[PDB]
Amino acid sequence: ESGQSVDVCNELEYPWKLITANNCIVSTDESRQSQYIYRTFLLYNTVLTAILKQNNPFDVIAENTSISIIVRNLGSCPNNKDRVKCCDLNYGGVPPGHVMCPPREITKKFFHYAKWVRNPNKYKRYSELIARQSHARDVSQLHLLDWENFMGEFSSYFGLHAHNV
DNA sequence: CCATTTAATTAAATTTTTTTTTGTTTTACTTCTCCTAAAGGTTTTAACGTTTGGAATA
Repeated sequence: ESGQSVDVCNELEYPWKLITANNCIVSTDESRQSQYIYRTFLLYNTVLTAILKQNNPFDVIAENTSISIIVRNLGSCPNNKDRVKCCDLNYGGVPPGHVMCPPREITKKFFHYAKWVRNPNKYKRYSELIARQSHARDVSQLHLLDWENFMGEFSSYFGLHAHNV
């Protein structure tokens, strides 16, 4: 009851809603974290594309593309192996090196969440994917910790307040 | 005181006829079955993702 609950998937007018309702799903905190990670890594991909003097392999949503093979291509970042070796990439701006090296399993679960889009109607098959507890509690919570570490260090790297989420 | 007869009538087997019944045949509607179509739900396949061993390394 508390807060603004008027935003419901019954967004028609009294009779027309009485006839049919908007397509909708169940939202829960864990899928919300999945979405946060998703949007933030979309932002990260956009910034890479912007400062890149080469293509951005992390920007292709095709099928045969697999985060596994791309990871195998690029590999763990030197000063932090949990990250990825984006330091060697080619930027039109001066290479910041390690600065652009996100974690590993975070990107894995990001890609698996992304490949959801093929059939959104099977929403639950990936609704929670990134932050799933499939112990695994430690694994996924520390993955969230690593992701938010990347988020904050990026934000500080460009003066962005951590509160802009 | 009355026996005579025949004249009219009936009765009856006989004939012939007409009908009536029986089996025969032909043909048409009549149900009985299927074929056909539609759609739906049930099953079959597939895909991804999960978790787990398999192999090698630090």
